[PDB]
Amino acid sequence: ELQEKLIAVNRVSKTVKGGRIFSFTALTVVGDGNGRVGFGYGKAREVPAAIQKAMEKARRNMINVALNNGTLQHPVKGVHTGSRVFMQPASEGTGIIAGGAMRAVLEVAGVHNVLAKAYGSTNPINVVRATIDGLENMNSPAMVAAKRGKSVEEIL
RNA sequence: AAAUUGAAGAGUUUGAUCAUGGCUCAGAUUGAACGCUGGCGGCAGGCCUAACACAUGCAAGUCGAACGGUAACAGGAAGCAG
Ligand SMILES: [Mg+2]
Repeated sequence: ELQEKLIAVNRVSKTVKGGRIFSFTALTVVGDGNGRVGFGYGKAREVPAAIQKAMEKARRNMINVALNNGTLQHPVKGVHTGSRVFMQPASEGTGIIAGGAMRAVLEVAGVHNVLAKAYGSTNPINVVRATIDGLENMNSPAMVAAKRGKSVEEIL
């Protein structure tokens, strides 16, 4: 029912004639726990405002994910520029074995049993982007059946 | 019947950013040592260095059913003296 959680809040600076201008960026992630997950990156002069902006962004532009019984559909890799991510379905009771950002994104998405690792850069925004991309691309057996022109029973 | 149920990151370069890239940390372990402290038990372990030098005691004897035998001991026998 739209569970949301803020991964990282980071202070960034701009320089002007006067001096430095600080502002805050908030990376949040929302999801319905049934497949839908979406991340948002808001910027404002103060943290709460930034978070609100991020939340609105995340709530819009969500994406559907094919989940098989609260777990992944197959082992999937994902990249986004520096962040290359691996995530593998695991037996019921394994829990989310996943990094920071990754854990958040998976949890809001609704995966209950995963084995993840973040290779490459572990920059939260890029890592979240990578995970969402991987989750999105991951197809289900009904999808493969549709593509190949067979029944799901012939493929298994 | 069961005996692979298995994979987490963080700090640190920049006014800020992403990347590269090192350093550091979170875990487990030990024939450990040192500091402070210290009640009991169970089960293990205990010269990693000088294969350096070694006082002293012990760590390989046994068989008389292989053999001459009796140093003893322990006993009887024969000779005896009270
Ligand atoms: Mg030695």
